[PDB]
Parts: sequence; C-alpha cells; structure tokens
Amino acid sequence: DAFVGTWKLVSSENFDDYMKELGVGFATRKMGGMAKPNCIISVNGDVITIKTESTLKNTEISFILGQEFDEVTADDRKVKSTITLDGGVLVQVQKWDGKSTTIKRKREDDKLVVECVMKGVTCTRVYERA
Ligand SMILES: Cc1ccsc1-c1cc(-c2ccccc2)c(-c2nnn[nH]2)c(N(C)C(C)C)n1
Repeated sequence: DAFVGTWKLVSSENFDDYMKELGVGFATRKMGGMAKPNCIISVNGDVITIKTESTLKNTEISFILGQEFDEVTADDRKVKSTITLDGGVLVQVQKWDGKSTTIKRKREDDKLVVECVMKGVTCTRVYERA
C-alpha cells in the first residue's frame, strides 16, 4: 500500500539502548549497530512479506493480519508475533517468556518511520525509498 517498496535505512536513534533492554550481549549489539539494512515489503492476497537484507544478517517474515505466527528474531529469540493495521499504522507485538515488545511502522511524507519500545526505552529508525 503506502508500505510496498524497497526501503533503505537512513537514520537511527537509541537502537543500542533498545537492544540492551532486550538483554542482548555486546557482540550482537555491535553487529546490529553497524548494519545498514534494506527492507523489502510486498503483498499477495491475504499475505504480507517483509524481507530484511544486510551484509552480515538477513531475515524474513510472512503473515496475515490478526493471525499469530512463530518468528525467529535477528538476535535468536523465539517469539509469538501478531501484526494488525490501526489507522494506517502497522502494529506488531512480540511475546516470549512473559515479556513483550512493540514495533510500529508508519508512513509520513517521503519516510517509512519505525518505533520500537521495550519498557522505558523508545528507539526510532527512518527508511527512504532505495
Ligand atoms: C540485532 C537485534 C537485537 C535485538 S532486535 C535486533 C534487530 C536487528 C535488526 C537488523 C536486521 C538486519 C540487519 C541489521 C539489523 C532490525 C532491523 N532494522 N531494520 N530492519 N530490521 C531490528 N528491528 C527491531 C527491526 C524490526 C526494524 N532489530
């Protein structure tokens, strides 16, 4: 929709703190911090696919809105994820071991803006069309 396309990371704030709050160790935080990923979003019928591509790490999720699915995260957490559409915004929650984190994806002007929250820590990443 507003979301379909190939998106390149152009800015990031508080990503190290967000990863620390998730309990991620130094080596994996170093890798994730210096990564400069592209995000490819596509839709076919009921199914949305989000591909992440970077020099040292690739990931992919596919899902139907409102339907819980199993996901392996970049840092190797095994989580249960649910993604819904609320007022134009894609809202994702990941649940594991009694914990949760939220990831919201929104379109604003020329930007894809992503906000990630874990407890008291908020991270913001911005992507533009490749
Ligand atoms: C490393 C790590 C540890 C705990 S979370 C995490 C992580 C890693 C990446 C990543 C993916 C590939 C290349 C480099 C980093 C992204 C990401 N950034 N852009 N696309 N995926 C991400 N975000 C929350 C996502 C949902 C926006 N979280």
